[PDB]
Amino acid sequence: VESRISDKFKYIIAQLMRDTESLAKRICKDREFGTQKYEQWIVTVQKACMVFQMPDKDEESRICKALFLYTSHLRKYNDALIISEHARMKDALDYLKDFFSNVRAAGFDEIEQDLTQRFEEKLQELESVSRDPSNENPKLEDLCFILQEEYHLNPETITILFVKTRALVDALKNWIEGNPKLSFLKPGILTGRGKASGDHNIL
Amino acid sequence: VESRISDKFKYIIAQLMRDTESLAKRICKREFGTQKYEQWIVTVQKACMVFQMPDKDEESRICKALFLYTSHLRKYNDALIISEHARMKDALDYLKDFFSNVRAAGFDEIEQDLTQRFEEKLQELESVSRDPSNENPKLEDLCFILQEEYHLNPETITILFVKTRALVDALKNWIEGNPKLSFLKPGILTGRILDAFKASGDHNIL
RNA sequence: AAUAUAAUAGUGAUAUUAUAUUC
RNA sequence: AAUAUAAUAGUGAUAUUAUAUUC
Ligand SMILES: *O[C@H]1[C@@H](O)[C@H](n2cnc3c(=O)[nH]c(N)nc32)O[C@@H]1COP(=O)(O)OP(=O)(O)OP(=O)(O)O
Ligand SMILES: *O[C@H]1[C@@H](O)[C@H](n2cnc3c(=O)[nH]c(N)nc32)O[C@@H]1COP(=O)(O)OP(=O)(O)OP(=O)(O)O
Ligand SMILES: [Mg+2]
Repeated sequence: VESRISDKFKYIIAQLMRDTESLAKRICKDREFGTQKYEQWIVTVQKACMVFQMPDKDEESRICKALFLYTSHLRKYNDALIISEHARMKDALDYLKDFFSNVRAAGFDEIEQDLTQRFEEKLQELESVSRDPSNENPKLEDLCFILQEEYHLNPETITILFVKTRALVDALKNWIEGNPKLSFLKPGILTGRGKASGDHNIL
Repeated sequence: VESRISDKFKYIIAQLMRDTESLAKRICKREFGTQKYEQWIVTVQKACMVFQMPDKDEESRICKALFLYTSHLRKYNDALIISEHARMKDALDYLKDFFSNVRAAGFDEIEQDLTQRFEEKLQELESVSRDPSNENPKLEDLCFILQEEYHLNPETITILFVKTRALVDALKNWIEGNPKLSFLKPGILTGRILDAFKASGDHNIL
């Protein structure tokens, strides 16, 4: 199949990656978005920020915490880009929302509050952009076609759906029951433990 | 002995107290450095725990807020009492200890601002603390008694009873930090030592 | 803590991440 | 968790804080 033709989501979130790496661009004294290359880069950067040293140790702690947080948010945004490449944009948005929910649960950090604030500024525009039926990815459409045809021919069909990541497991889990056309499907989840006659039609 | 002269420290701390009180009085509708104020601020703190709103998260933030404000108010009060029974440096060290422990636990939006408001009066407070004219007459008289009694008898085992642990640490630091009391080697006895407190031991006063 | 697989970077020993398993 | 003492409001049972102790 074909990749989705236009990213509004990535267009605006590349601005949050840019603004976050601009914030990082304030404190630093010193590649494509949505790829594994950027993940490797941001991980190596995160490991590079830990070894930076100053005579004042507390200031050092402040800016190191800052850099760690910035690179972390960057990583999560990247993850969102990928997730929405392989799934709905609602799933990526909800990934980020889960992320910031956890962050809010952690405690109030000046940096975290800032970043979450700048994210919340773009939230309306974002949810505006994934509620539209126009933006549904070609891959999920084709998958929907396959499932529809196969279950039309054989309603008793048992399916098993393999995906690379657990995030995508949750993503398609929600995508199936969030899809009116797929209503004949009774999804189920199979993953690992770590950090026909029944009614589950698809696993 | 008479109570202290004029307290600039108490004036500053009082202003901070009524400012914090203004922060707390924004939401809801007897002097400073007294036990009465302590009972009052306790009952008030308990009254803020009954505060209820249809919105539970905003309620959470508000009750947390009032808890923080009442807490800092309490600590201010205690600091005033300590300054009354001891050096001003002891009170400022008490407050510094408190705010340090507050910093270590992580900063809420509000605690950061309270710490910020304390920080600006910190320089003036210390400026008052380093002022010799402001010294406590109680400690004057105590120092006098110790001086006389140890002058007449160079070997004297003293035991000094005080009300609170804060005064124990305060008077320990006061004895260790007084040039006139240099003949003293203080020691501490509190609740949850004695063999070194003898006449042949390392401790003259306990 | 160890192990396997996959993608990515590197000529490669490797490295990062993802996934799974074991002790 | 219980017990004692002190200060404090209440006429008082009590209550708050402080101090100390015990299981
Ligand atoms: O260095 C490791 C290791 O010493 C110890 N550890 C944790 N789980 C195991 C295990 O299954 N087998 C062995 N031999 N050793 C183990 O913990 C250290 C690291 O702690 P982690 O934070 O990685 O462990 P945690 O439980 O938080 O994560 P995970 O085990 O689920 O992946
Ligand atoms: O309700 C109390 C009680 O059940 C239990 N507890 C704590 N200390 C004791 C004790 O010495 N003897 C008995 N019988 N029971 C005890 O803990 C509950 C309350 O916990 P706390 O936070 O008050 O106890 P903590 O250790 O944190 O403080 P402290 O009393 O030792 O100073
Ligand atoms: Mg005292």
